Parts: sequence; structure tokens; C-alpha cells
Amino acid sequence: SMQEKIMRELHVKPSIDPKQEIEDRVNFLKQYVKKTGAKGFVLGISGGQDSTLAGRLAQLAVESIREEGGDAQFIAVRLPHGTQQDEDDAQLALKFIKPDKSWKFDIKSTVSAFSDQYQQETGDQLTDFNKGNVKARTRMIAQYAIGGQEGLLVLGTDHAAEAVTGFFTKYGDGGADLLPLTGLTKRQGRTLLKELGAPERLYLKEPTADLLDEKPQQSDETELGISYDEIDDYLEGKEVSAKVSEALEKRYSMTEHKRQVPASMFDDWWK
Amino acid sequence: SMQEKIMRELHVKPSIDPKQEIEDRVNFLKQYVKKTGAKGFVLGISGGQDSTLAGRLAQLAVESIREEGGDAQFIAVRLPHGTQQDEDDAQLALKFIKPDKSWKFDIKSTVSAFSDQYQQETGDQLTDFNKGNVKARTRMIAQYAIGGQEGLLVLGTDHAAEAVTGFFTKYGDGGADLLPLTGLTKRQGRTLLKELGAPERLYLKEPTADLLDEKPQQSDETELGISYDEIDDYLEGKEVSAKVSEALEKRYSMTEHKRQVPASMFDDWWK
Ligand SMILES: [Mg+2]
Ligand SMILES: [Mg+2]
Ligand SMILES: [Mg+2]
Ligand SMILES: [Mg+2]
Repeated sequence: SMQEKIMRELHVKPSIDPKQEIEDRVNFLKQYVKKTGAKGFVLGISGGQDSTLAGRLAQLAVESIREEGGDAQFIAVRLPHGTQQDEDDAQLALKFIKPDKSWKFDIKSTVSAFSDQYQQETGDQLTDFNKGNVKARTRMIAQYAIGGQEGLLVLGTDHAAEAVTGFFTKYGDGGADLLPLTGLTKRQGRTLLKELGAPERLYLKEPTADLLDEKPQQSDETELGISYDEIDDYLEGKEVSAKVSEALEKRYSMTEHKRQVPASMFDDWWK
Repeated sequence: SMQEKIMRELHVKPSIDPKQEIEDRVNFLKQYVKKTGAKGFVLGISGGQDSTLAGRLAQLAVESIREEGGDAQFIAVRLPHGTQQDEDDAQLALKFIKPDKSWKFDIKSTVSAFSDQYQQETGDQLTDFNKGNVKARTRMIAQYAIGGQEGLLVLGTDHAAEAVTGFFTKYGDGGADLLPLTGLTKRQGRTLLKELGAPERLYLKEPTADLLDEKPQQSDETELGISYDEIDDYLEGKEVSAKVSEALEKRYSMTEHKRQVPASMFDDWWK
């Protein structure tokens, strides 16, 4: 079935061993950064589940590399656009993660300069939806600047429940070097974060991209019209309604371009 | 050989028919539009060879879609960082391409905001090289904002002679939706421009990324330490000197990450 194909493409297991998934994903981070010769990792810490989880895995990987006599560091970076409404949850995430370094880059001045230029050149106001993707891409630029300056790889937080819906900005938070959370459903991520000892406030925090000025902290599920638990059931191979399977198989086909390198006439996936 | 392998991977011919190449690449643009229900394209026009060629192909594609009773448009966009030294060549390119719409977005104020913020937050000035990658990624954001506002796809200008060296910014000019130039060597791109009747200045000038404030209009070959004739000979299957194969095969391996989606533990290419 199409559910099985998608499950397999996205690397989703029906059941997991949380402790061994943590070990395997820490080990992937160590293997990849050692293979490449990079000095460690950078990651934007939003206060949300996925970056809290990826951040803690990164910090565990660099601690293990130093325990072996290697040189590795993790830079966590706060990337508010001006005042972030849930700053307290991001600060809670930093207290849990205990990153080597805690940096901050406020993207508001960059985003405002871009938006103001846009209206100057075109005569058109940049709309809230397009400005939200500007913010996500400006966060990518900030993380790659830190990484370029410091010799680090940029972590991404994509996982199967965001992959299957294409619920990320293309070349924004989709732009990253390596992905420790690939294959995890939303609830499986949550299980890892709880096993790592995070408080409920972090592992049960409502998912949000928080990109819009007109509707700050808008829930992902409001935008999707589908819950993460339904997504997660689909991806783990449980039975879902026809409405759920139909809507997710259409969104998956519609967003394949975000899960492939740019299309050329030699590619067969878009045909 | 690894030469033959890289030729296959990058889709390169030793031998092409220029009229057929143009037909195929225009037909790809039209097919991708028809399949996806897309409304046209946006592309940064630099005054260099590659964006000249991709831009004229895009304009031929949208003219053919409209001749067939469809709806499509092409927005060409100038993306100077303040005063661009070869603005005249970009204007010559626009005059040849004859785009439906020619827009402009000066990226300087955005890049200066970002760079001033970086130094305020970190106490470090961005290297000229890191700031040049900020410029390339800001150009990606500009094209995606125009595309997002207007309902268009973003063209990229990657081709085999840039792909083999990884000579593009990751999620900068590498970040695009579809690629009309895939598989072309540099001299093959020149041959297609000659068939389309381009002004010779645009294919005789030196290739340049022109990203650096301190070394403006730096030639690609100065940065690479290898010429386009050498790259093209390699890619076209011609017997080359061992020094060229050594240099290119090392760059190709080192930059594989730029030609794959972000790495996960379920990928083996990187190990
Ligand atoms: Mg997320
Ligand atoms: Mg979030
Ligand atoms: Mg080029
Ligand atoms: Mg150029």
C-alpha cells in the first residue's frame, strides 16, 4: 500500500526502544562529524520538542567525542524575531540541554531590512505568509554563518511527522547538514525526550512554527487540519480513516519536491 | 573509471546537438509546469553566462505555453549588492532574454543588517568569505519571496561544470526548485547560447560569483585553481592529464553533501 511505501521511504518503525534510539542517533552524530572533520554542531533552539530533543542528542554526542580525546563542541543558538512569546520555554530547554555554548541571533533587523526593501522595490507589502518564510530562511542563514565561522555542521530537526506533510520551509528549517531525528514520529520523539529526563512542559509542549505576525504561536495542527496523533498512527502503520489517509497521501505527493534535491529533466519522481 | 562514473552521475554527454538540447530543456520547463499546475518562473539574472542561458530558456518556455493556450509568466530579477561592477553586462543579458517582467532587488541593506547583527551578537566581524555566502543565501530568499508573492517556481542555474566542483553556496544559489541546465558543461552552455543568438560578451567574459567585498569579480578559475576547459574536458570524457582528474575527483568527493538531501543515519553514501 501507499501507507507502507511512505512508512518505508521515511524510515519509520512501528515500535521503538527509546534508549537504543537515543544511542543510535548520538552515534550517528559522532560518526558523521568525525568522518567529515568538522568541529561540532550548531542548532537553533526554539523551546519546541524537536529542537530540544536534537539539541540534547547533539550535546551528548560532543561530550562523548571529548570523553574519547576528541575536539567537539555544540553551539545552541536562540533565534527570536524580536520578543519571542514563549522565551521562557526556550530558556527551560537551554537549562535541560546544557549546551557547551549558548548564543543568540535576533533575526528582526535582517527580516525588517528585507521586508522594507521588498516594498520599496516592488510597491507590494511582503505578506505575513511570505514574511514567515523569510524568517525561517533568515534563521538558516544565521546558523550557516555561525557554522561557517566556527567550523561546525548545521543540525536539522526534521522527523517523519514533519517530513510526510512537508511542514517546514524549503531552504529554511529544511536547510541543514544532517538530521538526527529522521524516521521518528511525533510521539516517538516525545518518548525519547521523556526518556532523556525532560520535564513535561517540554515534551508535551504544543507544536508551533511561530512564524506569523498576525497569528503568533499558531498551532501546527490548526494549519494542517489533522492532528499529530493521526499522522503518527498513519506513519506507524495503524489504521486511520480514509479522510486522514487520503489527505496525507495527497500532501505527501504535493510536497515530494521538498524531500528531493532540485528537480531536473533526468529525475523521474515528479512525473 | 571515476571519470565515467562522474559523467553518468552528472548526466553529461561527450556529444550534444545544440538544437535538440534547447528543445529538451524548454520541454522540461513546460512539462514541469504542466504536471505541477505551476504558473511560471523567477530567476536572478547576474550578467553571467549561466543565468543568461537559463533565463532565455525560461522565456522561450513561457512564450510556448502561452502560444498553446496556457498561462505562464517569467520574472527576471536583478540582485545587485549595492553597485554591481558589471551591471552593464546584466542589462545586456536582460535585453537578450527579453523577459515578460524584469524586476530588481538590491540585497545590500539586508546583508548589512545581518552582518551588523552578527558582530553585535558575537563580537566578531564575519569573514569576507562568510559574508559572501550570506549574500548568495540572501539572493535565494529574494527569489523565493518573489516566487511566493507571485505564485511562481524558482529556477536554479546549476550545471555539470559547477556541480562537479561543488561551486555554489549550499542553500544559496544551490537552493532552487528546478534546473534547466543540468548535465551541461561550460562550453556546452556557450554552444547553446550561440544557437540562441546571444551577445558574445556574455559567454566570453570570465565566470565569476562576485561575492567578495575585498576581491570583487574574482574569477572562478582563480578561486578553483583549475580552468573550465579542464573541467569540461574531464566531464566530456576527453583524455585529461592526471593532475586534473586528481583535483576534480577530490573536490567531487568532498562536496557530495551538496548534491544529496541532508544526511541521516539511513544514508550510506557518506560513510
Ligand atoms: Mg519542529
Ligand atoms: Mg516550533
Ligand atoms: Mg554560474
Ligand atoms: Mg556569475
